[PDB]
Amino acid sequence: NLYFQGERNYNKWAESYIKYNLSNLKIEKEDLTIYFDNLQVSGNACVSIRKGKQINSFEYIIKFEWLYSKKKEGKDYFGGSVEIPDFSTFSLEENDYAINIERTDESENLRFIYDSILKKEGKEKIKECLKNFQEDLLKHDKNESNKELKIK
Amino acid sequence: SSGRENLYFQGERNYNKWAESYIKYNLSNLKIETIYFDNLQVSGNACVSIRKGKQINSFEYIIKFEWLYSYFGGSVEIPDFSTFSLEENDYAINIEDESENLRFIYDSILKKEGKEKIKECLKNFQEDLLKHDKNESNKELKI
Repeated sequence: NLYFQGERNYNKWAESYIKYNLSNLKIEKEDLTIYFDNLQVSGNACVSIRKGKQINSFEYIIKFEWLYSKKKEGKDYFGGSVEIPDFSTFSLEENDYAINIERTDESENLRFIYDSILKKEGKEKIKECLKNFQEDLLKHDKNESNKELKIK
Repeated sequence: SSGRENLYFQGERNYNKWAESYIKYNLSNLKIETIYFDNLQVSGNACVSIRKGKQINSFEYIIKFEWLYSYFGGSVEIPDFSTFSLEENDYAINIEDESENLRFIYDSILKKEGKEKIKECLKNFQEDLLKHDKNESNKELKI
């Protein structure tokens, strides 16, 4: 009945958005670039219209990997995993969701990268990357409205 | 029915003038060669909407006219020219006259060839309605 009442499922769009944004996110330092790959995005996204207003609900687990380039030396390395277990309408509003970052091994190089860049700035930049999700979801929803009711 | 449709629905476009003019113009210009058609009355409604991502149409018409051979020959009615009539072109046409002249022509021409020609004339009505509505939208795209 929700579909007949105008709710639309945007899981494919949301998966694509989250993948695109994080796979293009680069954290640029003096001698290092942090980047991301291998994005699993699992969950749901939908919007309906109630009395002229968009009502949205989304929730995602985003699990991916982080890597780094020794910028001045032209070598890329695997770093570890990143898990955002609860990226949702509720957790986005307060921008307070967890980002759990792990290192692939116990080496000194990765500890330095994690401590110096990832644990604070890296998390900050990931959140900045994702912060417009709800606004972009709503714009996507508007074009679905166009597709169904305005395009001949 | 949904909040989405209530906000964004662009309305039920009415094409009464276009539909009446199309039926009238096409039937008035139809000859069987000589049998002609005159005195056209076209009564009804036609509409096109965009819903569910597609053009949706409906129409419902009575069409009345007279036929002449050249002399007044009589009258014709198409009682129900409607939305799904042109899928199979299997709507009724009533053709009506007591002389032997009018009888033979009715039996030898109007009954089969007359009705086939009338139906052929009108068979593209729905397709042409949809194309008219599309070009009515197109009108706004280069302005």
